[PDB]
Amino acid sequence: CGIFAYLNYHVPRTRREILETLIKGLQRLEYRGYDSAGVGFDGGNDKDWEANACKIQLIKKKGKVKALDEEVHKQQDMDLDIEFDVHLGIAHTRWATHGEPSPVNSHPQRSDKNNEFIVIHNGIITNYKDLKKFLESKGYDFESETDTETIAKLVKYMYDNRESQDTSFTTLVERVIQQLEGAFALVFKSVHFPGQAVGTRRGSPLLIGVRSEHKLSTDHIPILYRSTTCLFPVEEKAVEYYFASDASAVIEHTNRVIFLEDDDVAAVVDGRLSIHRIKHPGRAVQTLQMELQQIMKGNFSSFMQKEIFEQPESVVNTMRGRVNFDDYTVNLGGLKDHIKEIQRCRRLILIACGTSYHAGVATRQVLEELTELPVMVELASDFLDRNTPVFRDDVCFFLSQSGETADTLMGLRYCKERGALTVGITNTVGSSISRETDCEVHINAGPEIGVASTKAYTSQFVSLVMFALMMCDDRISMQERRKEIMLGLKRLPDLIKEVLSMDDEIQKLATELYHQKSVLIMGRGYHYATCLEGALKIKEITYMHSEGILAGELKHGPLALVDKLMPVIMIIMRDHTYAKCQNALQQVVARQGRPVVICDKEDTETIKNTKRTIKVPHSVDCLQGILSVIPLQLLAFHLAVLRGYDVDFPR
Amino acid sequence: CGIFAYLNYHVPRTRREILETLIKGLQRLEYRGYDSAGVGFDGGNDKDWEANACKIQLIKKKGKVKALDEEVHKQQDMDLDIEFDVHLGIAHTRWATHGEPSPVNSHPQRSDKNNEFIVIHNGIITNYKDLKKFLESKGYDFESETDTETIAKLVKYMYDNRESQDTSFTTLVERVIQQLEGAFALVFKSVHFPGQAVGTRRGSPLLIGVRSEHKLSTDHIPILYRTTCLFPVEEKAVEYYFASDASAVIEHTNRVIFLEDDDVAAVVDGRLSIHRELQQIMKGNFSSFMQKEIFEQPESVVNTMRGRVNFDDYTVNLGGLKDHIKEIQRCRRLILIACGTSYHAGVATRQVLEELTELPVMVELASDFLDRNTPVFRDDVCFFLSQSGETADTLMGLRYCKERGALTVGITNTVGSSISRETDCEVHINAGPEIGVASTKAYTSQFVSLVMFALMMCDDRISMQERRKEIMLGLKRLPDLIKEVLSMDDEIQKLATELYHQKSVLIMGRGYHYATCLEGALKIKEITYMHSEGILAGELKHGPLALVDKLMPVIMIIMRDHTYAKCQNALQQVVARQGRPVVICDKEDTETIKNTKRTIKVPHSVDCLQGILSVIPLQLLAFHLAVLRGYDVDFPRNLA
Ligand SMILES: O=C[C@H](O)[C@@H](O)[C@H](O)[C@H](O)COP(=O)(O)O
Ligand SMILES: O=C[C@H](O)[C@@H](O)[C@H](O)[C@H](O)COP(=O)(O)O
Ligand SMILES: N[C@@H](CCC(=O)O)C(=O)O
Repeated sequence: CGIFAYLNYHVPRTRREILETLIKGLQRLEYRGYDSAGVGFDGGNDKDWEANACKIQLIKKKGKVKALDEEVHKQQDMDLDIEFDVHLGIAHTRWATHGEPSPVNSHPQRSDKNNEFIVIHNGIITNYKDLKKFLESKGYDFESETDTETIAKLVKYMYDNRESQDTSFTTLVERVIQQLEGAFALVFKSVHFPGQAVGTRRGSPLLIGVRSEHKLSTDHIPILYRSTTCLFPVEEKAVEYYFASDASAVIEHTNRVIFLEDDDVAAVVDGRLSIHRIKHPGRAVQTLQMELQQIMKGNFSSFMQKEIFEQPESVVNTMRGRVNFDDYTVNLGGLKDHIKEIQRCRRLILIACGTSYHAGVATRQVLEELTELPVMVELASDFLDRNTPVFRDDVCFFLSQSGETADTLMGLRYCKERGALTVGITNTVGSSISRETDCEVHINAGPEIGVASTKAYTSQFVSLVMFALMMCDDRISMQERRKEIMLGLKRLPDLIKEVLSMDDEIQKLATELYHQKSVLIMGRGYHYATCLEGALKIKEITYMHSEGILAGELKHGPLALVDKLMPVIMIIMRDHTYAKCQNALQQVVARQGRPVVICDKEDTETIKNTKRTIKVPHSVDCLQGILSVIPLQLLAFHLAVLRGYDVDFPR
Repeated sequence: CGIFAYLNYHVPRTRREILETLIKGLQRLEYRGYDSAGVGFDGGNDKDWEANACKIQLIKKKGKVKALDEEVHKQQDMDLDIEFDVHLGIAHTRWATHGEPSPVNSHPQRSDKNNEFIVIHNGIITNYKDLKKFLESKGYDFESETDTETIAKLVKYMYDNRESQDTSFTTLVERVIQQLEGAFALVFKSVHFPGQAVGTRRGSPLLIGVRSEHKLSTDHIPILYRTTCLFPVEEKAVEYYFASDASAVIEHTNRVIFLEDDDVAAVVDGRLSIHRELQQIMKGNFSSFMQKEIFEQPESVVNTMRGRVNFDDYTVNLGGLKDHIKEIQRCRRLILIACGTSYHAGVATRQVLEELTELPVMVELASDFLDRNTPVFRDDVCFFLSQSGETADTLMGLRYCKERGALTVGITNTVGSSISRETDCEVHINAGPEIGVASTKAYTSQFVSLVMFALMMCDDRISMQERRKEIMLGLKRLPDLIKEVLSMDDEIQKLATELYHQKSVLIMGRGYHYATCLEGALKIKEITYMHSEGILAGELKHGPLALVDKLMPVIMIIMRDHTYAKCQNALQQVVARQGRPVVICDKEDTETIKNTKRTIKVPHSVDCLQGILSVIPLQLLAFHLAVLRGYDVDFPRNLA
């Protein structure tokens, strides 16, 4: 599920430097999870580089990139010092789908025993059964039980049955994808097209990074259907191309990338990058604000720990350039060309999955208060099962850190067909949801490498609060309320630091629950979402049965679980539901429940009457959710560590 | 909470027949509160009834009503052989949501150590904090920490400062209620006013039953302001029954008078003035009410459709809506507000409501609906699902929506309930009294009722005629299919013996069966006390699935509808995690049955009705798990 190819055109690189670059790339893709990896590069030890462009070498292995890196440098009859003026190396980390992990099932997949064509693939070819039967009937021997091998054997079939002896590499791949069905991200290499690469995608991300000390011919690559029309360095030839399924494998070399779209066929021929279609439109060369530092653990022992403790910083990034604390105004540039239409709509629909859905639940109330519109928060999978009524005056938000979640994306396309105005709240540039929405409000929390959503939840939280502030910027009666909320956002990053400084108090609680199998997290109002999110975090990370219960529903059944044995965590803040939360607390205690209470620092009443209490600082009622969810993020983290679990391991 | 009093006027009863009538009344009301109980009756041991009304007796004991019935028939200082020609006895069972269920906090609450004024109360006083300081400054002590003792200590303050030496008992009560805030339903007794009973209400049920072999004076008692009262014409033989519910009175008589807010009933000299079927409540042959009500669903479902669904011509007529259905159709959004199982009923019918009405359908938990101050508009139709018609949050949501001009519809199982009265129109689900503590037949009747409403909202759409026929045919066949599900009772019990020792179980479903897995998880929480949780199958891949291993029990629902393939994927994910789940599926689903060891095979019905059949196995499962764990399915812990 990880792609990375490095094409150095007239930028001399030794075989070692090339291989180190490929390994270095896959290391940026490990966090996605994998079971095997491999590389493809020109073999041969001829001192001259061009004479070796007819001998493709493969080194694949079931295991981790480290073991692959060892297998690379641990080779004989492979001189690592040969200098290549032009070379294309491809690398891939595999997530086994068809065929058990193994060296032969690993990528790159080859077209024959001489490696005339090789390909790396992310996705699934649904119709690989029919295609395999055909190529077998035409005389092609398959060695692996993967769907990918179909792609390698097929491009050779097009090459073997080509009309002219000089048909373009692009043409062959075009004829390949036309027969493929499903989702894929592909990178091809062939001895018959030395130094050339061809990338194409359908339902799977694929981008191309570029670097050159010389001026490039354009920043908008025009499309070519079946010169001035392709990207290249102007006065010289030196250039470096980086194909990748994830920007994290590219950002250390360059931040100029091109995001391919479905059925695009990008080709590098003679060092010049062109983009071909079948069927003026074009693909932009854009600058990413991402930095290598943002995807490194740093001094933290895990990504989960880093992304939790850097939340004072990611909250600020989410507000940067949008909230003016000098005159207390909000401006989301992403909506400038749609805000006037959004304010004439009659309903907000928030559609997401998992923790992204919790972000909607966490901001529904304030959205209702400031927009005065109906606000429906839907789970994308259910939203689709029911064929929910959607109308042309609906504003449908789509919350997705990745921007690729299937159900959320399908919900987007469902709402577009019904004429609704779609808004994306993503954390991934170039993602499907950011592209297909009419407009977006990028979360701007930096990449999330951890398996669970920590800083993404809080940055989504803030993003919707800011939108809510935009929707009432013209209402006199709400000026004070907006000022209150914005002072809270001004003070929020320092309050997050204050909560993180209670990490010791959370560890003592993780020790209290170390042996427990269940825990009930109770809350209501602004902290309903805190229950659901904390309970999901503890489920996902700790593997214990944590459940979020709406405090107002205890009397209707769930209160029967409370006794002297069941652990309970209650959230009680100083908002308008304080009196009702005290009642729930009295119901729990009356049934021999001894709960842990997450309450306000100055809530002296509950602190003296409750043994263990996490005392978070006070914020505005519609922002407390961020501060009260953090102790639950840490609790899940510390419980997992206590139990010997790897928090960064995606179980 | 429950209220019951027995006032026999010129009907000689012994002290045992009265005490056995107070306990017999609390047993009829025990399902509203079984944390503590008490009885208030005249003490003393004289050779008549004209010298025992100066010293009242209180027997209050912790626990259910059974713990009180024994504290009465054991005291070595009480002769249960005295004859009373006139007597008044008040009883009460309490739901101690706060503090301890101790005897002192139990009712009746007294006004002093000599039991001058005793009172029974149902509700909350939203200002006892201020009244407690006003009473403590005049020389009154306080023995308990309940908001109900303030009612006894205050009625005495109005008696120690009365103007004339002949002020009526009603006058003393009218001055009290004027100083009380909130809701309350009171029934007073004293020594100063022997045999006199005063009953008032304000936001709480309170009726008065009347039995007498003599013709009563009138059938419409007139209200009085500060041929007038109800009494037997010929002689003076009459029996009154103050009660907070009609179940404690049907056993003796069916002639009641439903009081109203601020009414102040008063029985003076056996004269009642106002100021300003038994089989349905019997277990029959079942060991518990819950089991009866589950096996009764074939009948309750029919009763819900009776006189409303014509299968010969495929007609659906809900008489309760005949004066609003045309205005309901011009509306532009549906909102379902309820709590707990009633909320699940909305989740279980949301999809079909969206399908047949083509309107937005929003389902809200009343408690959260209020916390957020949800936007509501004049063209909204707000449904309030409430078996009892008295749930506080659902009722407050009703008054909230009314203030904003929405059209309100009640879906209740109780005639005369608050929600029934305050809504513009109602649809009584007519499922019969639900005595079990968990809602079983009420859920499936609310289910059917909303489906019938959906069928009305599309009766003029040509494109939906066939879809309507499909559903109504399913409703015709539903009672027999419910019976088929109940024939698997023994098969469900065996699976329960495999899970009763487990601490958790995940119930997974999607689409029409999201509600099923939510309702099932609640039932297993409520009566078995296992940590059961409902998980939307489509959400497994987003975190919760990490909780599944070969040890975590899992129940899945895989029915034959448009989500079958997706449900198969969720099942394949569970297995990959070494899960060994119990799958509720269709009988013809041979694929699922072959590849899954444990399967509960329910018959196929219409996709929008399958939820009724898929929840019943989970109802029965909760029952058996509770029995296996040694619990009483009736009277679970920590609530009522
Ligand atoms: O801990 C939460 C997980 O990260 C997961 O629940 C996530 O929130 C969903 O899978 C939605 O994914 P997107 O936000 O990328 O759409
Ligand atoms: O099994 C659960 C109970 O039945 C409970 O969830 C009940 O539904 C609510 O206490 C309100 O229900 P009503 O409002 O209909 O009384
Ligand atoms: N379906 C291919 C590729 C899967 C992937 O890595 O995305 C395989 O299992 O080999």
